[PDB]
Amino acid sequence: VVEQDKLIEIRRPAVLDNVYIRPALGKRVPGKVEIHQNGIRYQSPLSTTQRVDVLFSNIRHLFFQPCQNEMIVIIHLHLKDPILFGKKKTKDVQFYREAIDEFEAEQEERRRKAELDRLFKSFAEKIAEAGRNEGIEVDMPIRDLGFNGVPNRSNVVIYPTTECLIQITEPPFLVITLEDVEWAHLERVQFGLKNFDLVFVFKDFTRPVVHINTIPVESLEDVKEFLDSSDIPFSEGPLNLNWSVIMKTVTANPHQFFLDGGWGFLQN
Ligand SMILES: [Ca+2]
Repeated sequence: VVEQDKLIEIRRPAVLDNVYIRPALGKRVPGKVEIHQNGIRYQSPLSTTQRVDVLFSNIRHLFFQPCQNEMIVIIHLHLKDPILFGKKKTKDVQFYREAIDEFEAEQEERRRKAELDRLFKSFAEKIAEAGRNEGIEVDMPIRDLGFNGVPNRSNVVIYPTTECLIQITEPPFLVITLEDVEWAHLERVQFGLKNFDLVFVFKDFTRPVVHINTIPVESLEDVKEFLDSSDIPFSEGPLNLNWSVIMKTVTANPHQFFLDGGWGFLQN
């Protein structure tokens, strides 16, 4: 673990109350995030041992995700370097809250959503403002550019952001920083396809590739437009390739790999 400076305490700190943390520490408990001098602190009055400090200097990305009718509002921190987290470690920490006469009932559901969205949005801007000489901006998922896919087991929506491609609605969290990407390869694209798979190769060849599987064919051209828009070069093929073999070969002699034309072998 990379060493982190002590949090410097701040008058009363800006606060977001009644908030849960993911990944979860003991039992899941409601908590409280406070903005301080050089970072933020999470803690709960119901688990009085717990404390999670994150410095502005260790925040690579800050995301605000309003209720996209998954009945959850999220503020997400993608960290530069992982930090100790109970007896484990994490590179992502997020704070969330879930939603908990028909005319007036819907009035109230609407009010509750707007309330949570306002509280979380406001706090997110306060974090960016307080950590602004570290250059922090609030980034947000782009709803109309989202597409379905399976990066783990369950079908989830993956959203492009200004700098990233994320899935933070449910664990395991995915935050791909686009500038880290070397190449993308589209698998099982063939006449009559129902869905296809997307593979990300990173500029660091020791980093494992990321599979986003089972993307509906309705989203095939949209993903390509996304890749082009992100200046990520790509290829496509009918087969699922063995990336263990490929990345093993590449990491052994990357200089010869690029003298041989690099990822062009994926392009016929
Ligand atoms: Ca409703």
